Amino acid sequence: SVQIVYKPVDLSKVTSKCGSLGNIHHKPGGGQVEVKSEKLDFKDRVQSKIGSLDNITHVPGGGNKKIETHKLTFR
Amino acid sequence: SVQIVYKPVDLSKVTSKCGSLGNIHHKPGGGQVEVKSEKLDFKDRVQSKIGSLDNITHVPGGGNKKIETHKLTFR
Amino acid sequence: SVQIVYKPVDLSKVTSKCGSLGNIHHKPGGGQVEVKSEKLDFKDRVQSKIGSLDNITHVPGGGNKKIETHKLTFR
Amino acid sequence: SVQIVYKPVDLSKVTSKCGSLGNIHHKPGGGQVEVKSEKLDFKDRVQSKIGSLDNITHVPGGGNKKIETHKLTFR
Amino acid sequence: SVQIVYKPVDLSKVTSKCGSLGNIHHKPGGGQVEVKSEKLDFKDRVQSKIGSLDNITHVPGGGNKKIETHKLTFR
Amino acid sequence: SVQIVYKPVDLSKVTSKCGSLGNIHHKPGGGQVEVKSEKLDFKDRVQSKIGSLDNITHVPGGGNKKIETHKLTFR
Repeated sequence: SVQIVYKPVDLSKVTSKCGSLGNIHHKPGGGQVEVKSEKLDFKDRVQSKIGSLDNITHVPGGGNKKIETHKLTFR
Repeated sequence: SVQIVYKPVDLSKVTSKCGSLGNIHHKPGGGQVEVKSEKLDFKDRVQSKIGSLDNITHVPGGGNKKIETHKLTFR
Repeated sequence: SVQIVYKPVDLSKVTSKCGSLGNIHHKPGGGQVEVKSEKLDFKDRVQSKIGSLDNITHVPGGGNKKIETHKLTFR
Repeated sequence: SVQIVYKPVDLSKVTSKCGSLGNIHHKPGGGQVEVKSEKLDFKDRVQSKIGSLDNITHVPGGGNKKIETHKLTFR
Repeated sequence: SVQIVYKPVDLSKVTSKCGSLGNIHHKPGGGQVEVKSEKLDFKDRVQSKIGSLDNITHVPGGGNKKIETHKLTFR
Repeated sequence: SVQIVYKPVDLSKVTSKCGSLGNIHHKPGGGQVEVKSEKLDFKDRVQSKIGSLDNITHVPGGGNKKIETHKLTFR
């Protein structure tokens, strides 16, 4: 005679913390920005950004994958 | 005689915390921005941005996946 | 006669912590920025950024993978 | 002339979470209880209890008081 | 002329968490209890209990008092 | 002229966490108990308990007080 007791217990935790988290009393200060542009000639496509402060979180990465598998073969 | 007691317990926890979280006292300062553009010539497509402050939390990455698979067999 | 008891207990705590976490009392200061441009001549595709301060957290790296596999057999 | 703008904002949050809350997986097991009493004598008040399991969650204490006083005086 | 602006803002928490909260996978196991009582004599008040498991979460504390006062006097 | 601005901001977080919080895998065991009371004799008040396991979480003390007081005066 045979018994199989198959009782995996999984309490595991898979946590991603990403970006600007738990930060306190930040005062990021952009200075003055002055742009003079005169008589400039562009023969082709232009991409431009101007500004005193960029404050940015970009988070492509959080990305948890859990793969879990439980085979029991009695043949 | 045969007994199989297939009783996994899953209490596991997959969690993603992405971007800006729990940030307690921020005062981002946009500076003054001045742009003077004169007699500029563009032959082709222009893309532009102007501003004192950008305050951006872009998150492509929340990203959780969980694959789980139970497979008893008795043949 | 045969008994198999298969009681794995998983309490694992796979954690990622990326970017600006738990920072206190920053005052990042951008200086004044002055750009003079006159009579420039661009023959091909242009990309430009001007600004006093960049305060950026870019995080592609959260990235948790857990692969877990149980495989009992009785042939 | 005199102007008084008395506009206090209350958004504050008193809260009590007393007792047995959010407890996920529990299986309290009472055991076998056997009592044999013979030839006993009790000349005064008896109070008694017998049982395998008590799961009591008595909460006398969880109350709030939130006294608030406002007074504007112009004598 | 006189201006008084009186705009206190309260967003504060006053939280009590008391007793038995957020617990996981508990299995308290009372054992066998056997009582033999023979020929016992009690001349005064008896208060008695028998049992394998007391899973009791008594909370007679955990209350809150918030007292708040706002006096503006213009005498 | 006289201008008084009175803007106290409260973001505070008075918090109590008392008793058995966030425990993850307890299996408290009670042993077998066997009591052989024979021929005993009690002339005065008896208070008694028998049992394998107490899992008691008494919280008589976890309370909060926040006392808060604003006074503005113009004599």
